[PDB]
Amino acid sequence: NNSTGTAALAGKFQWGPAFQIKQVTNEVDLVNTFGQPTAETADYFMSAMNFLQYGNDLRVVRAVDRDTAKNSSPIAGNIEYTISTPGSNYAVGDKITVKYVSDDIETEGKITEVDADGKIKKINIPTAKIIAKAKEVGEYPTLGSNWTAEISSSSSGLAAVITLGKIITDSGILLAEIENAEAAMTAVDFQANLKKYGIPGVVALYPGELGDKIEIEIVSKADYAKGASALLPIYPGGGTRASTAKAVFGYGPQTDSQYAIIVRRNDAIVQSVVLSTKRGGKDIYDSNIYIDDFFAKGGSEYIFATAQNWPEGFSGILTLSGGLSSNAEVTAGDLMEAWDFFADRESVDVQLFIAGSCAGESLETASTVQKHVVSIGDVRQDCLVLCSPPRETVVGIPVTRAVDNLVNWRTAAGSYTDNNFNISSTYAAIDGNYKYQYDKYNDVNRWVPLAADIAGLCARTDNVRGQILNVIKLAIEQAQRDRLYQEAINPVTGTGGDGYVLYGDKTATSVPSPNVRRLFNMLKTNIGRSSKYRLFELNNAFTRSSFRTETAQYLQGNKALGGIYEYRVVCDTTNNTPSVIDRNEFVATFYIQPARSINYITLNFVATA
Repeated sequence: NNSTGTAALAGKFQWGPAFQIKQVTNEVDLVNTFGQPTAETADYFMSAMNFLQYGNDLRVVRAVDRDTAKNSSPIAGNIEYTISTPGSNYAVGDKITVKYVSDDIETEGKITEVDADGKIKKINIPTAKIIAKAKEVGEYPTLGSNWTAEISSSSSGLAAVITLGKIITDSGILLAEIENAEAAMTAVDFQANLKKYGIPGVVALYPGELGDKIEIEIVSKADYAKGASALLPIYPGGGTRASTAKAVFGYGPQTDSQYAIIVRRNDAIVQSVVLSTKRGGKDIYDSNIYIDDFFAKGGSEYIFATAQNWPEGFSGILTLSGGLSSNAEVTAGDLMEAWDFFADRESVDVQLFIAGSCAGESLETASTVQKHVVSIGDVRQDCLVLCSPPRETVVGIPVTRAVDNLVNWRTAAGSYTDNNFNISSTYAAIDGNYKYQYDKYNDVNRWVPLAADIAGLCARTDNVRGQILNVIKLAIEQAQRDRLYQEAINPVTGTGGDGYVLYGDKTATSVPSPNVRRLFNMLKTNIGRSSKYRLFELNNAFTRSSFRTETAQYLQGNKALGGIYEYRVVCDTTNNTPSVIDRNEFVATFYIQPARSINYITLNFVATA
């Protein structure tokens, strides 16, 4: 696609998917998905955004702390409680009252499940009023001490003891990959509370406080006819609110195990569907509308649910809260776990690597992450890991100190002996100051890693250096320049106004000094893909031809278009075995010369056992 400028980016975002290679094409399409730049997200949003300016496709992976990220959920408003002593002879809508020091706060609680003897099995206390009072007096969500719960005075029956804990702030669920999808939705601990507080397993799809804005409305085939009158209750807050189901749906809930779901964010009816808790069941189109499956297959952009422990005939308003994406503390490693999603050509065809995106992070991590990212392109050698310097080193100080710093860092030397970037890959392109952009979102001028940009600037020019788009200032703008070149660092210089790329790129190594790389990288990548063909047929002398003819046609095309010159089909093609009667499997070895360079480079790719 000009050689398939597929970028690759991993970093912290305001919105999941977490640890998923979700692809992104638009700006307004990444905002939709990982959206606004927080002061902890900025350099990654930008990283993407100001790349999609030269960008076709970008593959991203959100780094979440797996230990403390949270998807908003319906659990996360309720209130700890343990039926210390089941009464006897109680019944079901016997009301419960929560007092603050012999003073009534909430009086709409109510026993909700007894057995044959009236033994209290389950209750439901609304927390709207109490968390209020509690916030109001420093006892949030601690609670416990002066907080007490008594029964109606009285229900038919006696003997009971309900004991109040704290306001649950742990949503109790985190969705990352889909291999684990509903397996987290079906964890004893999670599924436990879905029973305890008598609600369905419906959670926000992506870790993040942004999920708190979602509000599911559920109506069953039961309260659907009364769809207008039916006064849906609101969990866990409390109070009720006239249903809307029949006033939004034509095709109503069919079987008794089908439910109307209406998802809202900001009063907006973001999604409207009807699903069933019984496997097999379909709509009038034989579309499997069994909950677990529906969502199991990109069914919904917003939420995720599970038929498990879904209360029968449940109808009500679910209030998602406790949602919590924490970039707060995403450890450096938590980033490397993410990046790893790209470290195998078997799996993801990604041409470029946006890495400087960590420029801002803890100096340490600034270095050690990138350093590692290089060690992914290295071991795979189908890419370009392009990388940029740490803000510390380049933005604040004047150029005098500036360069000293950069060179120390590229070796060890002075201050950055420890957090050095002292590596040397022909795939390593480092990145040479740091850009000063404007942030249309927060509406502020901001420093961002320049690497993110040049990478898109590659998806462009040739296959995968011409002024950059939205810069408004660069950290720096002859001896040093020559020094930076040779160092194989990409500089930006400003002359007479307007800054331009000094040199074409790469942190090159043992190869001739020579754009030339992209030609070769592209050819090698394309040649290997043709390997699928090998499985198709057997290997013979003829197979030498055919494969040879196919690749040759590709190579010749490159020459005709221009890009490769002096390509001799005769002795620039493949024969794995030595020229002899004997032969072996074919490896594609080619000697190709980029148009502007009087040198032929030998590349060998092998398809063999």
